[PDB]
Amino acid sequence: ELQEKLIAVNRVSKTVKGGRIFSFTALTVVGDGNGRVGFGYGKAREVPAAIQKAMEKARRNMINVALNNGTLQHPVKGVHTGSRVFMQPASEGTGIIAGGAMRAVLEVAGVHNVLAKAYGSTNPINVVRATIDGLENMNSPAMVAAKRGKSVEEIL
RNA sequence: AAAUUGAAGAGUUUGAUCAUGGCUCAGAUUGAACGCUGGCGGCAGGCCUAACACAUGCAAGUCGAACGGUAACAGGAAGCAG
Ligand SMILES: [Mg+2]
Repeated sequence: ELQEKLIAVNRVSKTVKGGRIFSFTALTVVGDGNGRVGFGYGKAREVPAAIQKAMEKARRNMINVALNNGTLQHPVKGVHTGSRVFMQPASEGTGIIAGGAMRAVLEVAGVHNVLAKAYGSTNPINVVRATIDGLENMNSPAMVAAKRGKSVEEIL
């Protein structure tokens, strides 16, 4: 029912004639726990405002994910520029074995049993982007059946 | 019947950013040592260095059913003296 959680809040600076201008960026992630997950990156002069902006962004532009019984559909890799991510379905009771950002994104998405690792850069925004991309691309057996022109029973 | 149920990151370069890239940390372990402290038990372990030098005691004897035998001991026998 739209569970949301803020991964990282980071202070960034701009320089002007006067001096430095600080502002805050908030990376949040929302999801319905049934497949839908979406991340948002808001910027404002103060943290709460930034978070609100991020939340609105995340709530819009969500994406559907094919989940098989609260777990992944197959082992999937994902990249986004520096962040290359691996995530593998695991037996019921394994829990989310996943990094920071990754854990958040998976949890809001609704995966209950995963084995993840973040290779490459572990920059939260890029890592979240990578995970969402991987989750999105991951197809289900009904999808493969549709593509190949067979029944799901012939493929298994 | 069961005996692979298995994979987490963080700090640190920049006014800020992403990347590269090192350093550091979170875990487990030990024939450990040192500091402070210290009640009991169970089960293990205990010269990693000088294969350096070694006082002293012990760590390989046994068989008389292989053999001459009796140093003893322990006993009887024969000779005896009270
Ligand atoms: Mg030695």
